[PDB]
This record gives sequence, C-alpha cells and structure tokens, in this order.
Amino acid sequence: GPGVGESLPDLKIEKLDEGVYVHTSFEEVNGWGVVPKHGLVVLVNAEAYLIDTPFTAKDTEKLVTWFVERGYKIKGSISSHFHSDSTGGIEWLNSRSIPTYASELTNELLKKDGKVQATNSFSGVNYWLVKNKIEVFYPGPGHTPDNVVVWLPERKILFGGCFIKPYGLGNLGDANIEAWPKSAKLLKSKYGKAKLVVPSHSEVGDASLLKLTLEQAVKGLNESKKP
Ligand SMILES: [Zn+2]
Ligand SMILES: [Zn+2]
Ligand SMILES: [Zn+2]
Repeated sequence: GPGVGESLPDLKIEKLDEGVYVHTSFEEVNGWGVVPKHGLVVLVNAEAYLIDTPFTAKDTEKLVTWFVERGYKIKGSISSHFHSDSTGGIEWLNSRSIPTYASELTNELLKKDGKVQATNSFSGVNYWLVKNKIEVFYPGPGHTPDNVVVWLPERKILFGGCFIKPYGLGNLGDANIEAWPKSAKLLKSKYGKAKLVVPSHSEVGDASLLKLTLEQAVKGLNESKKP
C-alpha cells in the first residue's frame, strides 16, 4: 500500500450484491495471527450504512472516505457485538456526528469494558435500522451474550457477524456454548432463505453456513464433558 514499512494487510472494499459491499480489515490478535474481519456497507438511494466497523479508527475513516468520495452520505453504523472487531471505529464515527447504533446489551458491555458506547441503542429481538431494508435480529447468546445479525430483505443477505463460525467456534472466553446451539437453531429457523451469509472471520458462504455453525455449536457443547 501507500506507506513506509512492513505490512498488516490494507482495508478491502469488495462489491457483493447490487447495494451491498463487503469490507475486510486485519488485526494482529495474540494466539492467532492476522485475523480478517468482514463487515458490510449497505447502500440506499445515496446513503450508506456501516454494518459493523473496522478494527481501528484508521480503517474506519478509510472505509467512510471511500463511500463519501463516491457520492454517499454515511447515514449510520450498527455494531453486531461489543468486541472491538465490530465497535473499534465507533469513537471516530461519533466524533464526526455519524449515528452509531448498538443493542442495549452491546452498549452496557461496552460500558463495563470502559469503551466508547454507540450513540443510539435498540432493545428487543428485532430492530429495523432502516425499515424494510436493514433488519437487526437477536438469535440468542452464542459468540457473546449480545451478538446480533443483520438481514437485508431485498438481497436475502445475512451478515452473521462472529455468531457464524462454520469451521470452528474460535475465541470462547466471552462465549456461551451451552446456549449457542439454541440460537443457531433459531437463526436457521428464521433465515433459511439466506442466499448469502457473510461471517466475521470466514469468507462469504451460503445458507449451509447456518447449518455448519449449528453443528459446530453443538460440537462445543459435547466437548464440555471433558473430565
Ligand atoms: Zn467477537
Ligand atoms: Zn470477532
Ligand atoms: Zn476475506
């Protein structure tokens, strides 16, 4: 990229569907290496919504600038859970008067962590961030207590966030393996029609990713009985 030194990989902005872009950012995360984090930028008639933020303030300005530079007013940001791979750019967007959204639970968990909260918050299993266009859904505790997914109804796309772990559940300290199968069950129950499922840390797949995550969630409940 355009810098002066070694290389943590640059932010990626790739067009998924007609009004849906994927964004990938990368962070050193001890016990793992470079971790990729996928989010979405959803478009409505000249307005952009960040589904999750990049890891850092730095890539968040990057992502916002790209779309502002192509004619889009950044109309808001939804964080899918309180971990910094979804929330790490909330402070930047707050200082720029861009509405940041998170679930009431995400904001209290942000609070207990001493992190900056999203400015708006929603309470309840549902929340239309933009009615008939972006839907927030709470399948239940899993990756974290507060993790949510974001559904686009005219594209049948499902940002699963870190709740979707097709090939292994990953970091487990803040997780609820006992509740995760039930949420993964109820998630596929509602969004079986997912044409595309964008997870946080694995590449975009399809409806089976709901099936793959379900069966990985129940596999961790199995491994619970180790002694
Ligand atoms: Zn997480
Ligand atoms: Zn994550
Ligand atoms: Zn990727």
